[PDB]
Amino acid sequence: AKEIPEVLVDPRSRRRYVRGRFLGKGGFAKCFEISDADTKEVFAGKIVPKSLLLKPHQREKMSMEISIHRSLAHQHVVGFHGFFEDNDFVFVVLELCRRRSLLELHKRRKALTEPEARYYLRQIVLGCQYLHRNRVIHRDLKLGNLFLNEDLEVKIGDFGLATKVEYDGERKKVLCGTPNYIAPEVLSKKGHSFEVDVWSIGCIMYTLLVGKPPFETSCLKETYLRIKKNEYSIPKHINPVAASLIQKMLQTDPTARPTINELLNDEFFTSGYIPARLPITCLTIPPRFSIAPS
Ligand SMILES: CC[C@@H]1c2c(C#N)ncn2-c2cnc(Nc3ccc(C(=O)NC4CCN(C)CC4)cc3OC)nc2N1C1CCCC1
Ligand SMILES: [Zn+2]
Repeated sequence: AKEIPEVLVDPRSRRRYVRGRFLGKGGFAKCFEISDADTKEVFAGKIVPKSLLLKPHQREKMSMEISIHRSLAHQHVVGFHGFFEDNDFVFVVLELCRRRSLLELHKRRKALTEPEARYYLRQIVLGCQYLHRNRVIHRDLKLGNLFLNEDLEVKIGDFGLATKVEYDGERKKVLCGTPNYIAPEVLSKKGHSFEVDVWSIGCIMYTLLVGKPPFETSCLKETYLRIKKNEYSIPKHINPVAASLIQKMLQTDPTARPTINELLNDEFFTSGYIPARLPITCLTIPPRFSIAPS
């Protein structure tokens, strides 16, 4: 069966992590709360058996994932703390985001209030500005990959579909993986780059405000059909300034979308209330954002 060790020891760094609470699957990975022996500091551990990494291509992807992620550090990106291996497993030590992800928020709250959406989107955007500035395209921005720490700060994670732009104007021809909010240029196999992430952020904005994803259907291929056609619609109860921004991000032509750097200067942000922080009640109850308590 090949057992996962109770203690994970990085022979090089000489750190030892005690394996704790199981967190769930993450593709080939089993994930656990792991804690450092000396410092007692608690991380999220991504354990993937080498028995599922028999093929060089599968190994290369993981190798690249780490390559990309180890080089990144930002307030709104999941902290990369390390990786190591024994002959049976690959262990990746990541920032523990104790509030899980926006997917879990979405499932509890469905559509958010506008200022919550503004709050989360700004952090999503700041993180992605950072990525793009460092030539990295995430290519699978979704709610499940947008983790939340104890202070409800967004942390972009899971760089398994990410890719590094190596030269100016490079159109990536391939994307091994199936992103959730997949851009039409990927689906048509026309070649793609950074605008893929702005697409996804468009879908995320929609989802956060509407309470459901823009192109959802019962068949994944019928959904891809709709993306190709740009066949979505924004409910009337959505404000036009928000709606306008969604429309700019969800255009079939990638060159018509705003760049990541344009986004925070949109009316949606600059003329609406953006909370400095959200209370933990926001996991469960919609916030009214009152001006003074009782
Ligand atoms: C490390 C991989 C990935 C992750 C990546 C990646 N890739 N980057 C950061 N992270 C994560 C950071 N933080 C977390 N935090 C927590 C996730 C889940 C729970 C939880 O309560 N799970 C119950 C679910 C119901 N079940 C019945 C019992 C267990 C608690 C958490 O924090 C206290 N998770 C990250 N993930 C997740 C992706 C899915 C599996 C781990
Ligand atoms: Zn492939």
